[PDB]
Amino acid sequence: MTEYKLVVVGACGVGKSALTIQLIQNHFVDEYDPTIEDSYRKQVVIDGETSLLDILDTAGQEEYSAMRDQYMRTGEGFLLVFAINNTKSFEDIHHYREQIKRVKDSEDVPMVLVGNKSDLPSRTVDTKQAQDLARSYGIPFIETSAKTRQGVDDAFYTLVREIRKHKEK
Ligand SMILES: *CCC(=O)N1CCN(c2nc(OC[C@@H]3CCCN3C)nc3c2CCN(c2cccc4ccccc24)C3)C[C@@H]1CC#N
Ligand SMILES: Nc1nc2c(ncn2[C@@H]2O[C@H](COP(=O)(O)OP(=O)(O)O)[C@@H](O)[C@H]2O)c(=O)[nH]1
Ligand SMILES: [Mg+2]
Repeated sequence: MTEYKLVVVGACGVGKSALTIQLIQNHFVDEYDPTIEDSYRKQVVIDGETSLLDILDTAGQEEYSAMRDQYMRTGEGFLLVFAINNTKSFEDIHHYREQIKRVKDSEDVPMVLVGNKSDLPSRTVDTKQAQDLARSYGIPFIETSAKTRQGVDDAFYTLVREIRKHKEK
């Protein structure tokens, strides 16, 4: 069976855990201990291909032990998550991109930019700014709400298709 290692990164609070549990469990968690880092496997069919998605929901502390690099480097593709109501989390996207490039030691890693909390009225990051940045990184941009499940399947499945494109090259 085909397996894909997906890693979800982005500032504390953006909804990495909420997105992952929506994908895994089909519902929304209002609280998920912000320190709990774990990976969840889910069998899915995407464009007719059965696969195991192994999803690393990143949390814990900001630290850069060799052990940390070693597990993050197992990621085949990464969701770069910010929250549309949080300007700082959008600023942080550069950091997560660079860290991916560092540990994968490559400039061609499957990534999807994810603009989460789409359900909220308090928007501070324009869709245009997000599309401009994804455009400049050469990667897709998906708007999501972990609360309503908008764009959740799309974010993950698009990342899979990005990994596929990469494996074709
Ligand atoms: C709310 C808790 C949570 O979701 N966290 C805690 C922080 N942590 C993390 N933060 C971080 O940067 C924090 C901000 C952004 C720029 C300025 N700082 C203050 N950077 C990282 C992490 C987790 C460890 N990773 C990391 C380490 C080694 C290799 C990596 C490769 C690719 C991506 C990340 C790597 C850097 C984790 C989590 C936030 C998330 N994601
Ligand atoms: N309204 C709304 N709230 C969200 C969404 N995603 C996450 N949250 C809330 O934001 C908080 C942080 O989410 P969490 O998944 O813990 O963030 P993480 O730190 O990136 O794992 C929690 O109270 C969630 O319920 C979303 O799409 N919409
Ligand atoms: Mg979390």
